[PDB]
Amino acid sequence: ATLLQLHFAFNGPFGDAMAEQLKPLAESINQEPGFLWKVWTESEKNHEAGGIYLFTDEKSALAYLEKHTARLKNLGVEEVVAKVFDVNEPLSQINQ
Amino acid sequence: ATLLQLHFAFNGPFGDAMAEQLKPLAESINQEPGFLWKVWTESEKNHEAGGIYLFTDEKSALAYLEKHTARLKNLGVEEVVAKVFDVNEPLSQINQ
Repeated sequence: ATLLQLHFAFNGPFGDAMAEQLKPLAESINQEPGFLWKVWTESEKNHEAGGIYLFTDEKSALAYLEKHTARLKNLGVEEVVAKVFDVNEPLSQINQ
Repeated sequence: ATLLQLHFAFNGPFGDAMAEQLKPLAESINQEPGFLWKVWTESEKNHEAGGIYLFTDEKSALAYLEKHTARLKNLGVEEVVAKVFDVNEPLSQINQ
């Protein structure tokens, strides 16, 4: 599997306000091909947000990354910090 | 719930070789205070490795980060790129 980790400068909303505002966005991610799950990350303290995504394959993950990076611009995000990694299943299974 | 995202330059082992080698390490992590789960990440083509961790609280996450970043020096890992984030539960539940 492929893990996508992303974060970026963000000035809010955070917490329950973020959940309410970005609910539609979250639901749309579920319709993405190859998508398995996502953990939403946020740090009001450091003014940043992002997410950890698990995709079935790298191609699916890269396609989403490019698209989401474009979309993020509509929220005022000019730079996205992201890394694409392979997941080590054996080790991950032990720690889950 | 606090999420820890870490990665760093790495020269190996990778894949099953990594799974066999670090298996003992994965078992000890399960014993760490406040530990919930970890996803092992790796990229042989980019010569990098790391992990995504979930801890019950920030102090537990920060305690482990301090301990782990120090231990990694033994594997030759001089520097580590780390980020500590809060998790948005509502949105994360939608995407799982």
